[PDB]
Amino acid sequence: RPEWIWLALGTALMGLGTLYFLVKGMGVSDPDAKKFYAITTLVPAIAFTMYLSMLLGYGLTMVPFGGEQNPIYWARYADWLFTTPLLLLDLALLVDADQGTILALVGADGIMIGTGLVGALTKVYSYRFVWWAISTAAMLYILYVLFFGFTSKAESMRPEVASTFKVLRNVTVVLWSAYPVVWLIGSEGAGIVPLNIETLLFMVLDVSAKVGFGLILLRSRAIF
Ligand SMILES: CCCCCCCC(=O)Nc1c(I)c(C(=O)O)c(I)c(C(=O)O)c1I
Ligand SMILES: CCCCCCCC(=O)Nc1c(I)c(C(=O)O)c(I)c(C(=O)O)c1I
Ligand SMILES: *C/C=C(C)/C=C/C=C(C)/C=C/C1=C(C)CCCC1(C)C
Ligand SMILES: CCCCCCCCCCCCCCCC
Ligand SMILES: CCCCCCCCCCCC
Ligand SMILES: CCCCCCCCCCCC
Ligand SMILES: CCCCCCCCCCCC
Ligand SMILES: CCCCCCCCCCCC
Ligand SMILES: CCCCCCCCCC
Ligand SMILES: CCCCCCCCCC
Ligand SMILES: CCCCCCCCCC
Ligand SMILES: CCCCCCCCC
Ligand SMILES: CCCCCCCCC
Ligand SMILES: CCCCCCC
Ligand SMILES: CCCCCCC
Repeated sequence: RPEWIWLALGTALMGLGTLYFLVKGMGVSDPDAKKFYAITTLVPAIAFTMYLSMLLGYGLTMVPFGGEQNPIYWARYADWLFTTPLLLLDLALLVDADQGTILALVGADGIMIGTGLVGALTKVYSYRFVWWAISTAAMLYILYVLFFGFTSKAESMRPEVASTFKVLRNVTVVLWSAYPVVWLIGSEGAGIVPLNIETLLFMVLDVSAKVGFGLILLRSRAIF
């Protein structure tokens, strides 16, 4: 498993991210700031667990398609199922989205992760991409709401909140956009990019989307 090295680096980075966020979060009195610490510390914690699992050889299965037996890390989806809605929740609390909007985003997010997982396990090569397409559409719905809906909500907040939302929004659009592409070209889809490089890419994306995101949010005045 040549990809072990990037599973190890991702473990170490998620672990350090979590530790740092926990230490800083434990020293914070502001009640608002605390909620953001709690949600955000959980994100790399969950990622650390799943990265550790995969490093130790769990959450990997073989799926036949295209006449080969292909290795699929399904533990990624167990991670993303819980971490992606928590990141959305961070953004929704920053802009005070309402409840129905939160429910719509969390549900689209569930569809995105669940259909992606189904696509990753599908044995008929062609139908894999049907699932991929549905998952991507759910994703684009989320991105639309974040870009159009949340930006409008953020503009009723003080500028320092609006500014922080924008940076986090822009990070999110750019980082989340790349995931369906990686999947399409990697070992789950077209099989062009081998598993090791793909594991590197998902590791860079995961650390950036979780620890990078967290560092921006948790160091800003916006959460106090
Ligand atoms: C791989 C992730 C790359 C995406 C970069 C996101 C940070 C950002 O929004 N930068 C930025 C900032 I900070 C700022 C800023 O300084 O507030 C602004 I204004 C803008 C803009 O709209 O031009 C931008 I773009
Ligand atoms: C990808 C990880 C690297 C990001 C490190 C900078 C994070 C940051 O919040 N910077 C920052 C600055 I510089 C500044 C600044 O201009 O000093 C401010 I004000 C805020 C804020 O409170 O909104 C923030 I958040
Ligand atoms: C920490 C992880 C983050 C922010 C992960 C985000 C992951 C996605 C946006 C994944 C999206 C996918 C698609 C849109 C289609 C193909 C399947 C996925 C699950 C890779
Ligand atoms: C008539 C208003 C609805 C228009 C629907 C747009 C559908 C396609 C959007 C998919 C892409 C959203 C990208 C988000 C920008 C970051
Ligand atoms: C109180 C705010 C700081 C973070 C709270 C902990 C949230 C759960 C993460 C525990 C990981 C070990
Ligand atoms: C008013 C809120 C409606 C929620 C819409 C969920 C959209 C699901 C994504 C479509 C993927 C096929
Ligand atoms: C294929 C992706 C569908 C995106 C459709 C956007 C729905 C409008 C919601 C309004 C929120 C700003
Ligand atoms: C079989 C090993 C050689 C192929 C290397 C493919 C790397 C493509 C990376 C594209 C990055 C997005
Ligand atoms: C063969 C070398 C094994 C080392 C494993 C270390 C991974 C943990 C992250 C620091
Ligand atoms: C600070 C890190 C807390 C997470 C430890 C949980 C380990 C679960 C093993 C799968
Ligand atoms: C496909 C790799 C995407 C590259 C962006 C990584 C930069 C992270 C800084 C927050
Ligand atoms: C001890 C700080 C850990 C943060 C990891 C940095 C990742 C930057 C993208
Ligand atoms: C969410 C609706 C599922 C439609 C899937 C069609 C299956 C084709 C293989
Ligand atoms: C070890 C470097 C981390 C800086 C945070 C304050 C100790
Ligand atoms: C990835 C860009 C970080 C900018 C932080 C400024 C608040």
